[PDB]
Amino acid sequence: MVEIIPVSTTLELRAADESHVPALHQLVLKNKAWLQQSLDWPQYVTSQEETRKHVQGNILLHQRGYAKMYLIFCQNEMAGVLSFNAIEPINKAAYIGYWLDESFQGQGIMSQSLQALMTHYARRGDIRRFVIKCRVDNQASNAVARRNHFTLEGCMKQAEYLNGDYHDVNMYARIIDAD
Amino acid sequence: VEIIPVSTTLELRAADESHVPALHQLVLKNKAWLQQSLDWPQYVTSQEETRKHVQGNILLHQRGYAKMYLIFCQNEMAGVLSFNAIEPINKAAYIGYWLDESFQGQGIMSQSLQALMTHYARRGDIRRFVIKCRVDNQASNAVARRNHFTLEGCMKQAEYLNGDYHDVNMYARIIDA
Ligand SMILES: CC(C)(COP(=O)(O)OP(=O)(O)OC[C@H]1O[C@@H](n2cnc3c(N)ncnc32)[C@H](O)[C@@H]1OP(=O)(O)O)[C@@H](O)C(=O)NCCC(=O)NCCS
Ligand SMILES: CC(C)(COP(=O)(O)OP(=O)(O)OC[C@H]1O[C@@H](n2cnc3c(N)ncnc32)[C@H](O)[C@@H]1OP(=O)(O)O)[C@@H](O)C(=O)NCCC(=O)NCCS
Repeated sequence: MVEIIPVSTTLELRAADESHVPALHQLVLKNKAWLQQSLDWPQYVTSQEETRKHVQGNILLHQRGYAKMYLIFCQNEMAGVLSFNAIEPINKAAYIGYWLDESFQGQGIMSQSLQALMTHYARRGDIRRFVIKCRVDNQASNAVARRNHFTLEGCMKQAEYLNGDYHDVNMYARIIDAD
Repeated sequence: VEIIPVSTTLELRAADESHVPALHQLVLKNKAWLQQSLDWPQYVTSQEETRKHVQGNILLHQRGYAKMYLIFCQNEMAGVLSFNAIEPINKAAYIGYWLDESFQGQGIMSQSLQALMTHYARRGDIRRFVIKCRVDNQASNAVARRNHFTLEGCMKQAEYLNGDYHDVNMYARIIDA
């Protein structure tokens, strides 16, 4: 049941579906070592079948409006993932998560995809409050937030376990009302 | 059966199927009151629907993904203290609570909260306790300050309630045993 959110001449967001699993799994394996530097989970990655269960879970949430999982394709090549880890329908708030294949960084691809996604959901009107939580020492992530006009709202002490230590987490938000 | 002691007159009991009739009654009795601060009370309907929700929370509770405890005062069900959600890897949980309106003003929530947090910190599986609460919910913000939570931030228009969006304070306390 295909769903695309245009981003640019070379970029688009496609709702995750079963056919994306093999390529997404490979993409995770390919970037596993570098992602483990910023994220805890790449570690537990094992088989394509387990990755499938996870996507399958997100697809149900995506369909019920309780989360979203989009894959970023650059020139028809899978380049990364942009998601709402959770949506709070009544508060019209959503928490954002993302990562890019390492050789796709530095081209404003995440910023553009993010800008397109947020715009899409604010115009639909079902999400107006967008949140990014990211480790205080995640430089690239904090830069995405700033560049995309999120307001720092606070800092959560030792909120995130990563590589043997609990790290502080900046909390950013941006409110968009398509009046 | 799980009980966390609090005082000679107070204890916390993990919610179970047997509590459903009385919990459903307490919720009906306090609906109007709770709607002043909470959005969920007005979707309340039948005892069956309540049993549905408790069965699901009991599974989360057993799996360690949330906890639902009932506060008993001299053997009378007086409110709920729960971890709305736990992030096992981060050893962090989000706190939710409410008291029947007539049990306010006796430190019942503070005492229960204190025992609960100390219990989990001794277990070692939760070290970070979080309280999200509306900037204008005086009673809740008092619970967080009274119990030594530190204000970490203020979330703009994070909660929709009674026709308005409200800024929400985020408090946290880290306890290592
Ligand atoms: C976080 C992450 C997605 C950011 O990647 P990114 O490529 O830096 O992000 P953007 O797409 O916004 O690109 C910004 C960069 O591209 C440049 N750029 C080029 N064209 C651009 C455009 N059209 N618009 C905006 N920036 C543009 C900017 O100058 C900037 O360059 P610089 O960082 O070299 O100064 C990436 O580092 C990654 O996947 N990290 C690992 C996983 C992780 O940390 N995820 C987040 C956990 S909270
Ligand atoms: C939030 C709520 C649980 C707070 O109730 P509470 O009774 O005020 O909480 P506490 O247990 O901390 O009791 C503190 C009060 O009892 C008093 N008290 C008496 N003995 C006490 C004791 N031994 N220890 C601590 N406080 C004591 C305090 O002085 C204080 O009185 P005050 O309100 O006049 O200042 C209650 O108002 C409620 O259920 N609200 C509606 C639902 C809601 O807001 N939930 C939270 C959503 S974030």
